[PDB]
Order: sequence, then C-alpha cells, then structure tokens
Amino acid sequence: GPLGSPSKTSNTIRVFLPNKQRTVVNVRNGMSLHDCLMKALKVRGLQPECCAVFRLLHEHKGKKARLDWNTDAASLIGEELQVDFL
Repeated sequence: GPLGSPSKTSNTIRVFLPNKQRTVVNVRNGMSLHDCLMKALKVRGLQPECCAVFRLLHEHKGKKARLDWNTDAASLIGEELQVDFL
C-alpha cells in the first residue's frame, strides 16, 4: 500500500539499474559512492566487472558529470546517479 504520506525530507538517491530498474538508497554521513551501490546490490547479490557513476547537473538543462567513486555519498543525497559498463 504505497503513496500516501506527508511531505518530509528523506535521505535517499536514485541509482540507474539496467533493464529499466530503479531503486533508492539511504546513506550515513561519511559514506562513499562505492558504498552507495552496496545497499542496492545487497538485495540482488549481483557482482559486476566494471561500473561507473555520473551525477546529473542541476545548473544547466541536462548534462553529464563525472564524479569519484570514493566521494561522499551523503554529499549527493536527494540527487540521482548513473552507472555504466567499463
């Protein structure tokens, strides 16, 4: 029984999963991006070879921004990320 809650601040980010799949994750202060995929993957147990993340620019219309995998996950909270092969 989803959809039906007041407006509140939730610490979660949108990760891009292949096959049109989408899942949000909550991170603790001092967390890294490498860890941001641990919570989403923990549920499916899928071990990939190479993955890369990109955060979308909120200043322009819709560009691509390369970020570090060891970057603070709580710093990109409420935003969206995108991972690709190699």
